[PDB]
Amino acid sequence: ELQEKLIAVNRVSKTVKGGRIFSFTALTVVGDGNGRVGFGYGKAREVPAAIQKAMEKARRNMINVALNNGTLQHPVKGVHTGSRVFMQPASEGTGIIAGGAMRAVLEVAGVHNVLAKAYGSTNPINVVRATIDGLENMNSPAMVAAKRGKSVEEIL
RNA sequence: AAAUUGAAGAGUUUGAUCAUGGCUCAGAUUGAACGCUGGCGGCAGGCCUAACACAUGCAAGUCGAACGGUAACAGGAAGCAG
Ligand SMILES: [Mg+2]
Repeated sequence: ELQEKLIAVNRVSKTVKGGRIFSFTALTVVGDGNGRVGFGYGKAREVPAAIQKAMEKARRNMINVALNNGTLQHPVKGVHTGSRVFMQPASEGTGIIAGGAMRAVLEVAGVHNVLAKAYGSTNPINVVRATIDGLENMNSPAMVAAKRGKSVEEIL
């Protein structure tokens, strides 16, 4: 029912004639726990405002994910520029074995049993982007059946 | 019947950013040592260095059913003296 959680809040600076201008960026992630997950990156002069902006962004532009019984559909890799991510379905009771950002994104998405690792850069925004991309691309057996022109029973 | 149920990151370069890239940390372990402290038990372990030098005691004897035998001991026998 739209569970949301803020991964990282980071202070960034701009320089002007006067001096430095600080502002805050908030990376949040929302999801319905049934497949839908979406991340948002808001910027404002103060943290709460930034978070609100991020939340609105995340709530819009969500994406559907094919989940098989609260777990992944197959082992999937994902990249986004520096962040290359691996995530593998695991037996019921394994829990989310996943990094920071990754854990958040998976949890809001609704995966209950995963084995993840973040290779490459572990920059939260890029890592979240990578995970969402991987989750999105991951197809289900009904999808493969549709593509190949067979029944799901012939493929298994 | 069961005996692979298995994979987490963080700090640190920049006014800020992403990347590269090192350093550091979170875990487990030990024939450990040192500091402070210290009640009991169970089960293990205990010269990693000088294969350096070694006082002293012990760590390989046994068989008389292989053999001459009796140093003893322990006993009887024969000779005896009270
Ligand atoms: Mg030695």
